[PDB]
Amino acid sequence: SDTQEANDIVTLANLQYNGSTPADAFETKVTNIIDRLNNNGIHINNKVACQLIMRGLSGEYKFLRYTRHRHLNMTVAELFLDIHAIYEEQ
Amino acid sequence: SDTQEANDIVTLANLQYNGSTPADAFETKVTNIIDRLNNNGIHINNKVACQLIMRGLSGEYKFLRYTRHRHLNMTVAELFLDIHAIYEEQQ
Repeated sequence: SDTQEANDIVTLANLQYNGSTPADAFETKVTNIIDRLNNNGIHINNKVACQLIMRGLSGEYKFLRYTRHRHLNMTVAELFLDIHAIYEEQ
Repeated sequence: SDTQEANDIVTLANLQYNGSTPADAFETKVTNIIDRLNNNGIHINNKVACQLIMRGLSGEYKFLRYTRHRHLNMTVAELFLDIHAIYEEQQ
């Protein structure tokens, strides 16, 4: 709609995942936001994307934010493989 | 700073102004965020910028979000002139 970008930016900047939602849904939710913002000329590269996903990653997913440092050049895909790996083990 | 963009995006997406802070400070705060994001290759145009400023605009400033509709092509500068106008009169 007229208000889509500002709604994606606010969703992205206030993400909260602890493993209640399926990882499948949480992934395509975040991936779609990054495509929509990118096609609207708001470029959120893998670094800043991953920073925002890992913020408000909580519960048994918290620890991904501490390793994340040794993980520079980490893609969103790579970060979700981890979120998936953790989810399947619950 | 390695973490600047994600910090500006989170600040911008959670703005709250009711007229406690001087408009001067609230303006340069928001303007700086949009420059810093733009110099980091993240362009927030006037439309999306104004939408995010007007969200969490509250108190005697709320009403700017209801008019804002008839105000298409509205710049951030234009929106702050209003915030300033209201602030000088609260004082």
